[PDB]
Amino acid sequence: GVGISTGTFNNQTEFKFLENGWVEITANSSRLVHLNMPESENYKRVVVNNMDKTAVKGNMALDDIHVEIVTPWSLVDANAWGVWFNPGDWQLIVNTMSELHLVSFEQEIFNVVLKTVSESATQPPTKVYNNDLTASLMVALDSNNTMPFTPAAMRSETLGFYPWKPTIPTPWRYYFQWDRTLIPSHTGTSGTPTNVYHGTDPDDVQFYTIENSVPVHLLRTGDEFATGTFFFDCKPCRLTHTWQTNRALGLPPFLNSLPQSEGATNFGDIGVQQDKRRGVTQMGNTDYITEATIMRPAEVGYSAPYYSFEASTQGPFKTPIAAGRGGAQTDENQAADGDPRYAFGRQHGQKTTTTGETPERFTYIAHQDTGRYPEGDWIQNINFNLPVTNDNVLLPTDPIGGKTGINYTNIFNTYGPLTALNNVPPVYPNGQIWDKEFDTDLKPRLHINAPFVCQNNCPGQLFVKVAPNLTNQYDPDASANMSRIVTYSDFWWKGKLVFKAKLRASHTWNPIQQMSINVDNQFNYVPNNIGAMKIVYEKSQLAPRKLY
Amino acid sequence: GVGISTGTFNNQTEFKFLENGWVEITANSSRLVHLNMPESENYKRVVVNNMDKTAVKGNMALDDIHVEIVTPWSLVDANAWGVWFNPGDWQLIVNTMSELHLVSFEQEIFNVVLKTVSESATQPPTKVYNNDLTASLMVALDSNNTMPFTPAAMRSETLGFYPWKPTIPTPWRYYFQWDRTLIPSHTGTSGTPTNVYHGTDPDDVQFYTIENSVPVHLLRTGDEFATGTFFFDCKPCRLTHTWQTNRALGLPPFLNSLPQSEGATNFGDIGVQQDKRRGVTQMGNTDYITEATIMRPAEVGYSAPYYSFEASTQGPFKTPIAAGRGGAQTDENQAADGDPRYAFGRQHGQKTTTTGETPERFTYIAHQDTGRYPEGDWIQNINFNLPVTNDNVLLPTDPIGGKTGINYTNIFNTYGPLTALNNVPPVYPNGQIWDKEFDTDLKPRLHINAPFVCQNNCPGQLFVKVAPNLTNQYDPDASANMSRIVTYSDFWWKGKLVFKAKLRASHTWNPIQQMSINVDNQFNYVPNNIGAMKIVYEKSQLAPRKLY
Amino acid sequence: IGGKTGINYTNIFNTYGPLTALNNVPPVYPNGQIWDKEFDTDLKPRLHINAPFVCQNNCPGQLFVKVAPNLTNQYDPDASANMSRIVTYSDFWWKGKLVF
Amino acid sequence: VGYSAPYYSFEASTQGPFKTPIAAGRGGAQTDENQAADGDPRYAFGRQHG
Amino acid sequence: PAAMRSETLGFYPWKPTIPTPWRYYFQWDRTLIPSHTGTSGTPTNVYHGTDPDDVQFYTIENSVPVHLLRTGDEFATGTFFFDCKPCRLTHTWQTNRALG
Amino acid sequence: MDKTAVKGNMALDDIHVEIVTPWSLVDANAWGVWFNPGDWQLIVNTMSEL
Amino acid sequence: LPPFLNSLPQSEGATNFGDIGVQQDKRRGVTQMGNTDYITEATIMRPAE
Ligand SMILES: [Ca+2]
Ligand SMILES: [Ca+2]
Ligand SMILES: [Ca+2]
Ligand SMILES: [Ca+2]
Ligand SMILES: [Ca+2]
Repeated sequence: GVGISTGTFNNQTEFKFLENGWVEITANSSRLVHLNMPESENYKRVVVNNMDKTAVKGNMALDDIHVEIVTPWSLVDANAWGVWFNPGDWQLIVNTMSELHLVSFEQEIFNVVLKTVSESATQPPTKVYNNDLTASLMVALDSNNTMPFTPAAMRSETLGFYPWKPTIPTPWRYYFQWDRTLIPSHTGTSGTPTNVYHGTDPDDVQFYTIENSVPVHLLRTGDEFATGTFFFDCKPCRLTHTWQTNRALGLPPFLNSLPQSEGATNFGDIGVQQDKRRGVTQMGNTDYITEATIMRPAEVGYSAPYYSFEASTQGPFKTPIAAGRGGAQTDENQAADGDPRYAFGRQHGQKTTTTGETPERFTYIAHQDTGRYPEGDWIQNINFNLPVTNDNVLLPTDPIGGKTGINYTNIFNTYGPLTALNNVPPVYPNGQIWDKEFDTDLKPRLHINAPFVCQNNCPGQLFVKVAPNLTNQYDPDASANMSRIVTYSDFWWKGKLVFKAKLRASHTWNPIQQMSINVDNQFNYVPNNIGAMKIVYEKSQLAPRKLY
Repeated sequence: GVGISTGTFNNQTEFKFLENGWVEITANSSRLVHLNMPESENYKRVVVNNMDKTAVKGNMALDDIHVEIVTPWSLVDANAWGVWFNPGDWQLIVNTMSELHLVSFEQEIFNVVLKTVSESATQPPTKVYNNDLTASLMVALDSNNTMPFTPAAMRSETLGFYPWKPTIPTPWRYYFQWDRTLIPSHTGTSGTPTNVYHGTDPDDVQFYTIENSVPVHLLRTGDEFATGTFFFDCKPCRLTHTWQTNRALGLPPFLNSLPQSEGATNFGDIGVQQDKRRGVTQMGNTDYITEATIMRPAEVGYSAPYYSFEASTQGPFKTPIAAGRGGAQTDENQAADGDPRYAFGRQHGQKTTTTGETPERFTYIAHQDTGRYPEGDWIQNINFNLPVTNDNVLLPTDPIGGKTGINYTNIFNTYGPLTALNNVPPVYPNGQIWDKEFDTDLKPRLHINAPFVCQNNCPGQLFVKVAPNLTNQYDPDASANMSRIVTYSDFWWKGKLVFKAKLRASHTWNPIQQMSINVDNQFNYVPNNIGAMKIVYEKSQLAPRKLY
Repeated sequence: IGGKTGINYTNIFNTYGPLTALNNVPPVYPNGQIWDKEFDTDLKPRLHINAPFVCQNNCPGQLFVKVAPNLTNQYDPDASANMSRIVTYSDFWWKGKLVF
Repeated sequence: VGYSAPYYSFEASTQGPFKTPIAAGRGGAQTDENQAADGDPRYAFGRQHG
Repeated sequence: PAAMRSETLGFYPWKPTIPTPWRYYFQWDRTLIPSHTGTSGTPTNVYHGTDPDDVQFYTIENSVPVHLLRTGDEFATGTFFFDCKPCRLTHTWQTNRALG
Repeated sequence: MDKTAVKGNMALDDIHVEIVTPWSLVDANAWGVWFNPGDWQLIVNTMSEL
Repeated sequence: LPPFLNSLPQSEGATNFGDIGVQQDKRRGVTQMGNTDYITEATIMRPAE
């Protein structure tokens, strides 16, 4: 079966308009994947330890020590928006749809090829490449998710984003249990804190092998491998944002006095003394009904401690947060808090011809308003008694623990039974699409890395590896290290991801926000005179939705 | 039937998604119409003559003399985009659809009311208003289009554009035949040109009466009038523009030399001597194949004489043109040529609280590129022979007729059997929707005022009038002028216009142009502190389409 | 005209009108094109100057060909370089059938 | 039968000048070749096409 | 269409041929004011760039399904049936002067 | 522009922009690809329309 | 997915560690600290907590 193709290249997105404003989006994606034989045909338990860094007082957050099992397999990950949609498809979906549903997923591997490299080491000297017609490509599909879930989008290692650029898979590796202790300190700390890696707890040791837990297929040139169709189990993802705050929920106060002339300084007037008003409040001990005092249904968003690192049995880790935000976009300098930052390279959006090893990055700033402005928070004594007196207020300016740069807001947490919150928004093109749910008895209410989380069923990971091409001399009983003919493989990948979307409706008199090409961004969507390209990030929930 | 309503108020737009990316758009529009009794219950033949103006040499274009028949009826016109869609509906249609089809139209008149005004002329003195329960509102629907077609959008006189603002109909009047002669002149002209109104040609006289040619209904409070549904006869209207010029049609030249470094001055190079190239040309006498010389299929757009006034039996009139345009938008100062200019008032888009009698206006600048840049035109002798010599070129700089401000381009016309052209684009909210076809044997290939032209069938005009409320003293045999109780009427109007649209597809890698609200235009879509409003114009064909 | 010694009114002249009778373009052997695609404008040309046949609605689709990338053992998607690939070329036979 | 159009007329739009197209050319007693010009197509080709 | 630049398949059944590199036009604004030999100063000759509202970047991968053919493979287009008027192979010689 | 910079050379304008793709086109839309001189003579001499 | 080690040990040994081999502020991945370029094992983004 050498001279016969086993598949088709398809990278088209189809919209199929059903009934009742629901369309079916079929995203096809094909790619040529390049794969070299493993640097080692063995599994390894490698420890990483950068104590030299953290040894410097004040650097706890630069902790990198961990342990991982390095396997001789590669992972073919296509779980990122950029792998399926191009800028033009995203604009259509994001501008005209109101919500998204993830439906199916299926892959395929065809037109496999295995070449060999011979050192034509003559003068120059040289190199020769030849087909190894009887060689094999090993393929394993972990349908039962026996293996550790390792989504590549987290480290910018998924398949590439351009239909016409060959891509590659990533070396697979997973974490191995270890104990580590790191006591925090600051520049003025004395003596040496405590920074040790304790080793492994035998009761938490799990060494996984693909050979032992997954059936492997050997594909020769004439072979093809096709995953069946996987049908997802999820909630819909919204493509519209909310802008309401507790301050904009409900019936506003009745203005007994309205302006009578156009004018920036012509305001309306409630026209009633603040302690002589009517309405409901939750401050049982005052007569002041204010817009900051009046009672609202519940609470949109919450407060959490910031740049808080917690520690458990294997080192410090940052305390997660859902969303960030602020008022008049002090943007960028605005950033920080809980706005995701993505760093990527030449294959996932960075300008293709860019030299150097510095990645490209961006901080995604969502349209939703469900965050907090710490500088505006404050706490005061129940007696109320305005104007508040210094000993009766704790402002986000007063120090804590004596530290000049720490407030109570840094320690603060206002999550409770009244917290209303939104799931995470899609991030094009670098964001991950779906995630696997934690196998704990009590699960997170949402995942900070993907808008879709398969509870029960999640697609299995696909592993690939070039089978060993040994030379006439091979001795299993020797330390050496098997020597094998330099072999590599190229195969085509093809996936199909199906969504179900709901067409949007116009509910207000005014137009709304839409994604569009303009004089300014115009050149982020076309190649240059050298064929250089780049894929700029874009927002998903542009279009307000009322919350209450 | 006095205390019982005869209709419902509905001003909602519905999109009903059928099969195969085709949606059905139902636009409902309701309004409260106010109507006074006619200033005269008689038809009048009035002549307008402003010779004082045109008597001033050089003012021919300010000619206003005409003759019209002034009728005692009013017209209820709803043929303008603003009567059916609000900014939010337009953005949805314009951003997500690719073409429009006009399907039905139907109207209705309900909840009629007729009041009377009594001069409570006591001290202040005063006024009293009372219901005249037995009074009638006369309604006539000209289904067979017997009457002259007089679309109100041409003079900004259609129903209003805000669902919550009472509107009014316009006094109906039509043109009457007359002969007029006006000889052109300029500031330095001597003697007096010739500016006379000759009167009427008896063989062209047509005096129309609604009473004699249309059946009239008399509606009392308890009555309602409902037009059946009219189904249009038309072609589809496109919501995408073309950008290609003759210069961008076909296979571009093969570049034998491509850039090798990113850089504004790094150009490609055909790399072949101009008179040593291959391809086809229509200049049978040269060997130069240039991008301006190479042969193209036909010709996109044409040239016509500009600010050309022609004259026939009733005075001068401007020579019409389809579209205008230019390169790097020298915009506005760009304008002129054939870009429509709309002047309107408080009821159709002008800021509602604006004082004074000066209207609001705009020049619609289309996205399509099918116009000409006269400054770049030139004509040269067949011998060719470059560089062209002065006596062998006529530049749009060389004078004509000796006039320092006139070129050949002003006289120029290049319309022919190879002219490719586009129909006119929709103009929101002031543009007219449909038009009636000329009853000539050879019709225009398009109308410059509306994207839809019903050839065979066009909806009939609806006329309204308050029936005469006479006093105890009425004498038909006397010159006087009938005296009648001051009566007026208020009734609700309700229309339903149905379209059929085709959802758009994304055909390119790059995103495209979309209408959107931004920091700059944000306040054109919301009322102010006094309730002032305005309706800003918007473009319809934003989204390129390839022509060839 | 315009004072120019080498320009007439005929150079500016246009007599196209409602009475113009005209013929379509003639076939040119062997260099002439056979058919052409119609312009997607609302008002089309009465004829095309480059081909005697113009498919209004339906026109054959274009056929594109390309030699798929034959990479060497060294390929790095994340690098500026420019992929290096084994020098490959192709020869295939084409066969068409046009019926009149 | 036939019509008159401006000759060696170049018009301009948003992307540069282009020659005004014409349907057919011609003349009486074939002053042929020197006759040419007007609207008679000229074809330039190579070794593979003639 | 390649015939416009003399780039179609060859004309001899017994001579190997080749296809032409595909390329298409992209939108751009350019201004060139005409002049003649005696013109003074410098006319105006500038390339303004691209209008974002007319930008269309086409990729075959994204809009057309691609087939991969190995030696043992073949590709066959179905039959396309044209939509056109007939083409005449006879000329007219009459002028207004020879009508009637 | 070096060319058109020379007053009187407007018609030698070549400036344009094009997207260069990595694909090739197989075009057979020309009379010579289908008929040889002998076939053309037969069609042209004995037929009246095509 | 743990970080990709650009440098692996070559001898058995308690002090023979692997090495990410990339400057901390020149790495790729996702973080929730919108205002820094440091992608660390204590900084990198995890699904939840
Ligand atoms: Ca233990
Ligand atoms: Ca906001
Ligand atoms: Ca007469
Ligand atoms: Ca343009
Ligand atoms: Ca523009």
